[PDB]
Amino acid sequence: MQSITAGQKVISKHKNGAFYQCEVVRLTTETFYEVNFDDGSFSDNLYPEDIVSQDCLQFGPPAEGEVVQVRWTDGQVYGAKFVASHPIQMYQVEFEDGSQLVVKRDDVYTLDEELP
Repeated sequence: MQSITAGQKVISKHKNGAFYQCEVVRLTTETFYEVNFDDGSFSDNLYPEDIVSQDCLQFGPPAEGEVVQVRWTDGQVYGAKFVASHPIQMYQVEFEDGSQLVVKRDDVYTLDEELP
């Protein structure tokens, strides 16, 4: 719904798992890449740096369908095919203790709204 802007106090979950008031420090776009691995499983939220067959931070995404190699969550490298680049607007928030998270719009609540 309603837009959240930088400098707004909002309520979001801290890394400890509870909601606290925090402040939006900045709005950022995070670019996620989506790939089909060679076993046919699909990932929708690789980061550009996880493509280890090409330097996508420098040269941008692979071509759609291009064969790539990916460094995965288990630290190993696997073969894949590039599907798409998916930029998402996100919100960098900071809590009173100084910790920060980058979170999605649905994870941020305004002061007036009920929390689950």
